[PDB]
Amino acid sequence: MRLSYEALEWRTPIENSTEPVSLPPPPPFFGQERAREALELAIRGGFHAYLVGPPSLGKHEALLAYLSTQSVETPPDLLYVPLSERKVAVLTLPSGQEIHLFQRFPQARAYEALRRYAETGEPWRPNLLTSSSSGTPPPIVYEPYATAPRLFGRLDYLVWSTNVSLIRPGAVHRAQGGYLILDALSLKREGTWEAFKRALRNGQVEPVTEPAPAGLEVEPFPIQMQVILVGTPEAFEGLEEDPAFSELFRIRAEFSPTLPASPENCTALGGWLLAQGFQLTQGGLTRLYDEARRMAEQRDRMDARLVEIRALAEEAAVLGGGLLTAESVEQAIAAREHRSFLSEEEFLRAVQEGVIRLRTTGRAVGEVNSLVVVEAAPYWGRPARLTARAAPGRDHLISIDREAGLGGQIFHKAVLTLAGYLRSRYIEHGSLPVTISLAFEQNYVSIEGDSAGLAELVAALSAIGNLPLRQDLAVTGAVDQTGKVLAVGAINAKVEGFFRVCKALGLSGTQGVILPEANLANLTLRAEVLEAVRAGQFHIYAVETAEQALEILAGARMEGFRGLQEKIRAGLEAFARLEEG
Amino acid sequence: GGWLLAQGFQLTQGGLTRLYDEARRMAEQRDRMDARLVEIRALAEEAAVLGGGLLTAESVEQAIAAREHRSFLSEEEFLRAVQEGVIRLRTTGRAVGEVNSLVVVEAAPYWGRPARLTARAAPGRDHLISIDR
Amino acid sequence: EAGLGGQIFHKAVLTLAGYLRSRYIEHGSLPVTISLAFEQNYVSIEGDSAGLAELVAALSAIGNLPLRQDLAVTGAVDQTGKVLAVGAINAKVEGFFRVCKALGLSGTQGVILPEANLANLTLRAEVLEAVRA
Amino acid sequence: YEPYATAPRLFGRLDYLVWSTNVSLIRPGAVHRAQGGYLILDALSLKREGTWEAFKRALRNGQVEPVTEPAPAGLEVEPFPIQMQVILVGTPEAFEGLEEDPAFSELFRIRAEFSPTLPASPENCTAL
Ligand SMILES: *[B]([O])([O])[C]([C][C]([C])[C])[N]C(=O)[C]([C][C]([C])[C])[N]C(=O)[C]([C][C]([C])[C])[N]C(=O)O[C]C1=[C][C]=[C][C]=[C]1
Ligand SMILES: *[B]([O])([O])[C]([C][C]([C])[C])[N]C(=O)[C]([C][C]([C])[C])[N]C(=O)[C]([C][C]([C])[C])[N]C(=O)O[C]C1=[C][C]=[C][C]=[C]1
Repeated sequence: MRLSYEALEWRTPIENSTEPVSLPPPPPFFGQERAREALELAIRGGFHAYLVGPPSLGKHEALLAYLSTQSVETPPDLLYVPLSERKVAVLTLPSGQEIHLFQRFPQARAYEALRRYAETGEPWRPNLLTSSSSGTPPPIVYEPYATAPRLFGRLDYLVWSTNVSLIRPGAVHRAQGGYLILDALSLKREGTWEAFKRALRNGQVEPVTEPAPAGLEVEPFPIQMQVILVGTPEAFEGLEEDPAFSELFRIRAEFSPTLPASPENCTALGGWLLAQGFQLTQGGLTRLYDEARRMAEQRDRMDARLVEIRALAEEAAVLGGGLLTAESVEQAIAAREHRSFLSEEEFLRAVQEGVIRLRTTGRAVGEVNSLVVVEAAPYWGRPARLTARAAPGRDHLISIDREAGLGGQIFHKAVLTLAGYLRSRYIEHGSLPVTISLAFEQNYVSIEGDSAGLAELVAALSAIGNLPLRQDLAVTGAVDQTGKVLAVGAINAKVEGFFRVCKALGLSGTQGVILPEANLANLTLRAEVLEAVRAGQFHIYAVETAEQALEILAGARMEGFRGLQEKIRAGLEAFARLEEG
Repeated sequence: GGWLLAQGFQLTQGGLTRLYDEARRMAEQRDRMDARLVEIRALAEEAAVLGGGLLTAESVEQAIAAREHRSFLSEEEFLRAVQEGVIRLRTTGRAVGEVNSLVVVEAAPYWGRPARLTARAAPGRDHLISIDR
Repeated sequence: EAGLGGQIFHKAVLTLAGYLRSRYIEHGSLPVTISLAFEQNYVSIEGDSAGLAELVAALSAIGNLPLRQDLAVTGAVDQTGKVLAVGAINAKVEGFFRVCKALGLSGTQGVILPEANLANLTLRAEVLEAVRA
Repeated sequence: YEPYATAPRLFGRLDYLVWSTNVSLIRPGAVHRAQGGYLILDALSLKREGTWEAFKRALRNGQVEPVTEPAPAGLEVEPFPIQMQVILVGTPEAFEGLEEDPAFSELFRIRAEFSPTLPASPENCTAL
């Protein structure tokens, strides 16, 4: 099918573009149902939990604002008192009562043991770590740098003695009765994971010393706190492998990477941006909300990384003189593309130069513009010339790039899948009477993935049938063994990448891309491409099957003979007779 | 039951039975029951919260479904993709040389999924090709 | 085969075989084994810029066709036998010119190269003069 | 412009006057010298000197800690809000080590890339 400009347009209509936006701030966790509820369970329950999600989602700021709304019992007076002249204990009192100093501190049993100094002339002070007014909002402590001294506190040395009073508190102490938030990465990096389990599992909390001369034994004590860990899916694996982890950290609070694209979340993003201090106009909200849809390559979802959105917004603001407008956002996007365009501008020059040989008009046998992406941020796409050559052979399909060690495993798997199709689909001669060689003509680099399977197979079929294919249409799609075409990824980059090549060489009017029907909802194409489609200057075909892609390329149908199919048969028969006479 | 009570739980007969059955379930054994007292306790502490301090059949069934919810993101993404046609699967009809096999994905908690499997045959010299291998 | 060629070198060799096999089909499969060597090389060689020299050499061995040894060759080839741009062109050309000048110029010496690399020719004066002469 | 990115050179240092210390024994670091203005560093150097994480903590969290020796009593010194624009300089390759760190792109949003070559024009001959 042909996809009309109307089918392609996915942007949000804008009305009153300059109007200021006025909106109240969404609560912490909007569009994050699962993570909110996990976190709620963990709070009502006293459980430790972990916050997991990809980078730049704003997991931290949401957690902190969410904890600021919590309320609980004002935190006890918290302290170290001596038991010996070499020993110290952690104690809790009911609050504020330690401005004091039987006696009326009966909770402090042992400190006996300040008991008989002048039965000798045998010639100290109880220390406070924390105290406080209210359990609203609770202690929330966020130590992003998880070193031992920062977690467990420290012992300093006053010349060379020490006593309770020289003991400095650590995050763990500051968080008693409340929250300690840590980064998964940091505990890993700082090799503090085991020592921190011992603090949770066994009450073990040891202030750091220097490599002498006399230390202080300090007893375990019961730990009062809820700890939340934050990091990525990947940040966690190192941890999970430790059966202790799941035991200690029962509640997973997972963020989704994407949100439904709904009015409520557009509206929510609007208030969220306003609370952040932006001066936002309706046009500036719509473009940003659409870029979020675009960032997720999902017409119906919107990318959930609030921090990425904010960062782009801060760029648009500068370009709009402090005002966040539809134009300033469209310009801050185009400037980011400009800032990273050097490699592409070199490619286009080379192509224009004939240094990279590409065709974008005309026809040729056994050649096709496939589409690749180059694997560094921001993942530009480009056409890559693909050739297929056929000769009398013993059912051999040669992937040249694989054989030379450039193809990856998935690339290899696609090549095998297509050979499964060819061998099985054409059987009159018994085994296939041809050797077919496939190359990505100017490639010097590893290529990996299955998204060139459709280009490979039409190229094969063209070489077998001697069938000239349109070079003004590029191809992307995976295939299965039955020759159905399967969805692939990075589609916007692929299409926009052939459009740049065509525009650099000068548009014919007939250029386009063929792609899987399966990827219709991923098309969130940039304006210039959409306009060109609206103008009849560029075209998008979507298919379900390899043979559909072939009929568009060879400008003919598989049957209604004079079809393509009888010519493919006639090619195979000829290759069969050459293989035995 | 007595072990849970000594631990301080307020346990009802329905809350014992569901937990004892989850233990059977955890061991994938109708006739055996998983012996990890600590796992059982940890689940029970979740059910208790959901039952307001009381450990009931419902609170256990709900504390189980919530654990599945807390780890369902990857599955909810898979189902969306399948519904979308992004993963091509068939669940009605017939076809030659195709079958829904079943796999599990190897991270806790080990969700299972169907995975489309195709077999193609041609005139050949006794060759069976495992493409994934 | 002896482990001196790199991956891109190998890829060029395969590309040219793709061309040969496909371009000459009367006999079915190609009725020849063709061996190619870089006669005094002891070291890794890598890149596709010898594909054009390799293929004319193949064609000469097949046809028994004597080739001019006063012209050197550089260029890559694709499967259709088109010649493709390569790199370090000034060094290549000026390098055959030194060899020829050291052995004493015939008057007829030169280099064949891809048309695609015309804009890369920024040849040193002595080479330009010799062309002028 | 601190081309040698060691901790003491970035964050400054604490010296010890016999064995005590106090505010007045605290020496400034590049980061302090650059407040309100520009700090230029080499990508390679932060890599080489293993100072990348400590420098993120200075930007991300205000964390700026003057170096001590392996005792006996230190000084706690609070974070403070950082006033500066930092520019990093290096090669395409010098950056990859860094980019792999999702923190990098977050902290260092604006890529300023030089082209390797210029058009050959009269204006650039004249400019040269
Ligand atoms: B498809 O699955 O999307 C597709 C199939 C290919 C075209 C046969 N694969 C890709 O586009 C992959 C993308 C993925 C690995 C990020 N691209 C590559 O493997 C590319 C291919 C070349 C032709 C650009 N290889 C690559 O990125 O690796 C080497 C390299 C990376 C960055 C810069 C320079 C070289
Ligand atoms: B059967 O023996 O149970 C079965 C046979 C398979 C389907 C042919 N094997 C599995 O289900 C194994 C389970 C075991 C290794 C834990 N699963 C896998 O090997 C899976 C298979 C895919 C299709 C899900 N591979 C896998 O888990 O590895 C990669 C990976 C793991 C986790 C997340 C993402 C990728």
